[PDB]
Amino acid sequence: LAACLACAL
Amino acid sequence: LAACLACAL
Amino acid sequence: LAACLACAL
Amino acid sequence: LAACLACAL
Repeated sequence: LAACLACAL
Repeated sequence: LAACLACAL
Repeated sequence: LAACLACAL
Repeated sequence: LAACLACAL
């Protein structure tokens, strides 16, 4: 989940 | 954007 | 290890 | 890059 937030932004 | 980040975490 | 490879690329 | 992935695995 943390990585995907990161990815998004 | 900024606020979205703050929120998520 | 597997995840390290994934990430790098 | 494609070859080094291949190598790795």
